Amino acid sequence: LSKYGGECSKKHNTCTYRKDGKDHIVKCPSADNKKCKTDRHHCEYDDHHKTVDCQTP
Ligand SMILES: [Cl-]
Ligand SMILES: [Cl-]
Ligand SMILES: [Cl-]
Repeated sequence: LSKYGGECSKKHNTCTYRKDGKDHIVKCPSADNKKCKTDRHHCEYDDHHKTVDCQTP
């Protein structure tokens, strides 16, 4: 896919996702409906849209 999944940190508002055999930590958005609101929630980096979302559906 273009989507690379991981889990978010509520304290840090980060997403740690897996891509190319490595883990990568990116800030989540600060937007209300994309930030990490629930610790360890699934999150995704989408390298098609060039976006992060820490409230994936
Ligand atoms: Cl790694
Ligand atoms: Cl390496
Ligand atoms: Cl949430």
